[PDB]
This record gives sequence, C-alpha cells and structure tokens, in this order.
Amino acid sequence: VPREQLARSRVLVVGDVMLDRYWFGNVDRISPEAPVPVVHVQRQEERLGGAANVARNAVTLGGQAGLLCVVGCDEPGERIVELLGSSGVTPHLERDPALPTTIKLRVLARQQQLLRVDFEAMPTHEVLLAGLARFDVLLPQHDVVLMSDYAKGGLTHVTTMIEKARAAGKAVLVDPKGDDWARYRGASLITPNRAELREVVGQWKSEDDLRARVANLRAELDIDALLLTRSEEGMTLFSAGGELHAPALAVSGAGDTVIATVATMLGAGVPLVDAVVLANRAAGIVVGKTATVDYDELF
Amino acid sequence: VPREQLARSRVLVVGDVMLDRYWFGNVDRISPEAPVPVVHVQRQEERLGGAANVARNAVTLGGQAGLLCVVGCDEPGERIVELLGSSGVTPHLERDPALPTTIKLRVLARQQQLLRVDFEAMPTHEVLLAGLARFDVLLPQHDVVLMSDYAKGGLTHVTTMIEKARAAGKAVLVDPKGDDWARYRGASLITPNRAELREVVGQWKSEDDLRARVANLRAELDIDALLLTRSEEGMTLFSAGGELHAPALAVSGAGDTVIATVATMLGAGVPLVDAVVLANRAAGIVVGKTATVDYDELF
Ligand SMILES: COc1cccc(OC)c1-c1cnnc(NCc2nc3cc(OCC(=O)O)ccc3s2)n1
Ligand SMILES: COc1cccc(OC)c1-c1cnnc(NCc2nc3cc(OCC(=O)O)ccc3s2)n1
Ligand SMILES: [K+]
Ligand SMILES: [K+]
Repeated sequence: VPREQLARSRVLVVGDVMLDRYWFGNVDRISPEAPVPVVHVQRQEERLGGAANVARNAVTLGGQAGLLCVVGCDEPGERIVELLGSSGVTPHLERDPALPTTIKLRVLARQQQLLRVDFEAMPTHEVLLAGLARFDVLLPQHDVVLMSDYAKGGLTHVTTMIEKARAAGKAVLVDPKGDDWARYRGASLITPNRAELREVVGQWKSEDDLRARVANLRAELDIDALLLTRSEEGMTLFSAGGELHAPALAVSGAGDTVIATVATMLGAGVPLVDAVVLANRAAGIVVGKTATVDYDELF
Repeated sequence: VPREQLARSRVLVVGDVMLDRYWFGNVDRISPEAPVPVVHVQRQEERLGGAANVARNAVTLGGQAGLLCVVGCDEPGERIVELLGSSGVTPHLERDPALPTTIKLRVLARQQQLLRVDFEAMPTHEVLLAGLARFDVLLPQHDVVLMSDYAKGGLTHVTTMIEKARAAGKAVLVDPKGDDWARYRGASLITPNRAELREVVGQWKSEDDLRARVANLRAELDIDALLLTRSEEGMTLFSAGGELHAPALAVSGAGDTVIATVATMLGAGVPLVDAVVLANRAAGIVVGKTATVDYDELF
C-alpha cells in the first residue's frame, strides 16, 4: 500500500479516553498511622490509554485519525491534550467541568504493584448529547468510524452513532466491552477476543460449533462481520461470504493495534480480508516491543 | 492578653513545609494486572502540614506569622501558596524547580488506610543558602523564630540560623525531629514529647532522674530550657531557675499548637511560664476538635 494512498485514510475514533499513569517508589518503612507500607515515589511515567491509544496507532501507519471523546477540566485533561498534539491525532474533545478525566494510576515498588487507583465518572447527559452533535459534523469528514468502548460512559449513544454512520455508507468498527452487545447493533465489524466472546455466546466445542454460534449472533445484531482474535491461534474473520484465518508470526495494547490497522486500511480503500491480514503482521510486531507499528515495518 | 498586644506579635516560622492529602475511595474489585485492590477514588481532602500548620496556629490566636521554607515548581507548590494566602500567613518560600513539594498522600477506603504515598527530596545546596540569606533579611522583622523540623532538608543550616537569632536577642524555639539534637545547639527552648526525649536521653525512673537527665542535656547543648509534653500527665518546663508543671484539661496537631502558642506569646511580650500555661489550655482544646484555637476560646 502506497504511503500516499493511506495518507488520505481518515479514521474517526470515538469512545472512552484515559491516561495510564505509573508511580515507581521505594518502600522501606511502615506508616505510623496504619499497618500499611509507605511508598516514597521516585519517578512517574504516563501514556495515552483507551480510545487515545487506538487513535495513536492509525497515525503511525501513515494515516490520519480523529478522537471524539470526553475529558474533564483538570490536570490529566490538559495532559491528554498535550499527549494528543504530540502524536498526530486530531483532538475533538468535549469538556465536562464536573467530570474527572479517566486515569488508571498504578503504584509500584520493587517491580511489583501495591495498589491501583482509578478516577472516573459518568459524563452528564448534556455533555453526551453535545458530543453526539459533534459526531454529526465529524462523520462526513471521515472514511471509517471506530468505536472504542471501555465502559466509562462515552459510548452511551453508540447505537445511534452506528446507524448514522451506516446510513452514510461509512464502516463502523467496534472494540467491545462487556456482555451486552445489543448496543452494537448494526455495526460493520466487531472485534472481541476468545474470553470476550464467551460471556456473550458461552463456551463451545468445535470450529463448527463456534462457527454457527457466531453466525446467529451476527444475525440477531445486524452485525455484518466478527473478527475473533485468538492469541496463539491467530485471528478468524467471520464474514457471511466466508471465513479467513491468519496465524501468528513472532503483548499489551495489541488489541488496540489490530482494530486500528483494520480501520486505517479500510479508509485507504483496501479490501477487508487484506486489511485483516495486515492486522496480523501489525499484531506480530507490537508483541515484540505499549507500541505503535510504523509504515516502514509493516511492509 | 489584649488582642492588640499580641496583634503585633511577629513569629518567623522556619522549616519543612508540606501538604497532607487524602484520597477516599471504593474498593469493589481486584486488578486484572496484579493481586491488588482497585480504589475508585470518590473525593479528596487536603490541609497544610509541617511548618505550615505551625504557622497557621500563630495567626488564629491573633498574632502574625511568617513562613520561610522550600517548595517546588509544581501543583502542590501552587496549592500551599493558595492555602497560605487564605490562612493569614505571610509566605517566604524558596522555589526549587528540581524539588518535588513534600506531600503525604493517604489512600483510604471503608474508613481504613490502604497505603501511604510520599513525595519528597533534599533541597539543593544552592537553594538552602538562598533561604539562609532570606533569614538574614527576615530576622529583624520578627520577635521570635520557630524552628519546625521534619527531617526533609529545610533545617540543614539550623545551627547557623539559631546563633544568628540569639545574637540579635531573639528567642529560638525548636520543634525537634530525630535523635541528633547537636544541631539545635544554642536554642532558647526545645519541645519534645516523652517518646522523642528518650531516644536522645534514654529511659528514666523518677522525676529526679528525668530532672538531672534533662539538666545535663541542656548544659551540653547551650539550650536554656526544655518543654517536655507528657500527654495525660501534662507539660513540664525545665528552666534553670526552676520547673513548672501544667496538667491537662479535657489529639493530632496538638504539638504544633503548643509550640505555636508559646512562640506567639513570647513575641507579644508575655513571660515564659505564662506562655507555657496558655499553651496547656490551647492544648486542651484542639484535642476536643487538625484544629486552630481562636482568640475567643483561649481567654
Ligand atoms: C496479543 O497477541 C498474542 C499474545 C500472546 C501470544 C501470541 O502469539 C505468540 C500473540 C500473537 C502475536 N501475533 N499474532 C497473533 N495472532 C493474532 C492475534 N491475537 C491477538 C490477541 C489479542 O488479545 C488477546 C487477549 O485480549 O487476551 C490482541 C491482538 C491479537 S492479534 N497472536
Ligand atoms: C495531645 O494531648 C493529649 C493526648 C492524649 C491525651 C491527653 O490528655 C487527656 C492529651 C492532652 C490534652 N490536653 N493537655 C495535655 N497536656 C499537655 C500536653 N501534652 C501533649 C502531648 C502532645 O503530643 C503527644 C505525642 O507527641 O505523642 C502534644 C501536645 C500536648 S499538650 N494533654
Ligand atoms: K508491547
Ligand atoms: K484535633
């Protein structure tokens, strides 16, 4: 794929944005107030998480990406904005002064976690409808929409967003979250892993059992295709015209990398099966480094 | 004491400033990455700590207070500045862009601590000498100096500061920290508790044993008086002209309250024994509420 063909590939990433933050410290003593460790923090690292990382991958492959999401009026909010600007992602953020920007803080010492700390809230109804209005404006400016769900509240109106995108002839990719997929109704492609697929469809016993177990799930959800990631076993694309398997070639943030690759490819006008094939090579690489596959490495 | 007599009582608080911060959250699940709790934080509280709280008490009694200390060029730095301005304390901060502002973060859930997190560093030699220069300028503008030690690095040059203050006929009060008190040499009054006194002087068996155990410690440190706080047993002022005991009348931040009261009183020109007496009443109150005794309650 010419780097100028996918240069005009426009992907609109929509969903839950967050900041993955880490504190590394030393624990030498116990607190005088409680029977708990004391962590003298020596350094802090951070990277874009959630939908933000998904959008990060579309750019490094040579394409363009936009991020429709909600942040708060706080420090991590400012930080995401800065981190977005320095990664090539066009930001389309709604600000909720009452919302804390989603952040997952890990506290570590001796290369071991002691605690995880979350900051998160449900966006106000007012804010969500504002974003939905932005989606209307942003839709025509893009070739494919990517729904990155993390159950934080950003994809409350995903069903509506999907039906608007499909009505404009734009593909809708969904990175799932949870056991309720009724909201993903009408989506072009949905990309769960083996664990994620179960809780919706249950456990199975043969690729012929899994085969039909996927067929009806696609049939009752107006979902045209399902891309099942299987780690060691590779991927399987269940498209109603057939199936396509792709083995590995060699771990974190790989799910973000595969759906971003498929999205940016489709936007570049490359066929689905080819897009899925490329998503496998991109997958085989980021597991060898979070990471973002460049244009030079993929081809 | 007329509220206009102590209105012109000027206390220069010097030492380690910090921010006491608290996170209250809910813990419902275990992290997918580690066998550690996940704390969804719902609210945050904070108050001035260290030397800052000591300076806070001098103002609420009607007097004036100044704070010579070191903060960093960060968020908690800004926060202390704001918290100082809204408490009546004249700030005299040195900024160290390489230093993290000292903060003690408690994470809690279900009214129970899970972890404490510290941010702290040693001030650069350059910064410490800058502050010492400020002390020279600030000394004449005050009636009494208060050394609030927390072993964070702010009182590296305390011995010099003490000998300069005493040379100008200004009292020097010391709130101790640790087993090395050789640095407090030349101080007017030093205010440890029973636990703090031991590690320097060891354990004792009779007020006559403790009596002489204090006498020599005062004699080898050019320290004129020691105010021993004994909780339930009250206080004892060991001044070489005699002793003075003051029983309780009825818990946290009480040590800050007693030494602040003594300091602000001496600055108002009230005698030592009277100042110590008043420090007992101030003590008997804050244990009934951190807290700051007002002028209306003390008298
Ligand atoms: C995250 O991927 C792996 C993880 C473990 C072992 C692996 O194979 C040696 C892989 C791997 C490496 N390269 N290709 C493949 N095959 C296709 C893929 N399987 C997965 C599975 C993924 O997530 C697994 C999960 O969510 O548990 C994410 C991306 C891919 S891409 N799998
Ligand atoms: C912090 O004070 C108390 C703590 C526990 C019981 C108490 O008596 C009922 C007291 C208390 C209350 N009111 N007056 C007094 N007596 C004089 C004082 N003892 C202490 C002891 C202090 O700290 C004790 C420590 O550091 O462990 C701080 C201030 C005073 S003031 N003690
Ligand atoms: K990686
Ligand atoms: K109190």
